[PDB]
Amino acid sequence: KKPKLLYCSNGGHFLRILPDGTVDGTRDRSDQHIQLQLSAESVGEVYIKSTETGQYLAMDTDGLLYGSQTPNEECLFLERLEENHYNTYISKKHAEKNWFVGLKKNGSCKRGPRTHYGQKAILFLPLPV
Ligand SMILES: CO[C@@H]1O[C@@H](C(=O)O)[C@@H](O[C@H]2O[C@H](CO)[C@@H](O)[C@H](OS(=O)(=O)O)[C@H]2NS(=O)(=O)O)[C@H](O)[C@H]1OS(=O)(=O)O
Repeated sequence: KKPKLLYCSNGGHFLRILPDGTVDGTRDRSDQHIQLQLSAESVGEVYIKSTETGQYLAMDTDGLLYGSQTPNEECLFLERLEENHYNTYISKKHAEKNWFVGLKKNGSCKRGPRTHYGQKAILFLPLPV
């Protein structure tokens, strides 16, 4: 199945998990760190995996995204279809806090606390390769 790219509406960045372990966006679609494999725990719960490094997308306990080496609870995201047909990805562990995966206009991480419903920052188009 897949992989996909996640294209953010905000500045038109593909979500990227760098070998650093840092997360950001790049506009370069032939970047090798933007190819992402999504898998499902339960219905509407995904892990998001870099296929180049095998890292998982994760959000830490204060709202910053990082690449994780293992699929732990900080790696579960709620994928929710929005209008239409972008998805948003809410941190499952901090779901009560409305912490989304987000990129800023310049393609760097938005911090979970700085996110909220209705921002372009949180909208991602999954493009199956
Ligand atoms: C269309 O949507 C957005 O609005 C733009 C804007 O507000 O001029 C732009 O916002 C970025 O800059 C503004 C001020 O210049 C910041 O207030 C905003 O950050 S904040 O979200 O922390 O409050 C910032 N958004 S960011 O790039 O996501 O950090 C931006 O293109 C759009 O922001 S949105 O919230 O995703 O809708």
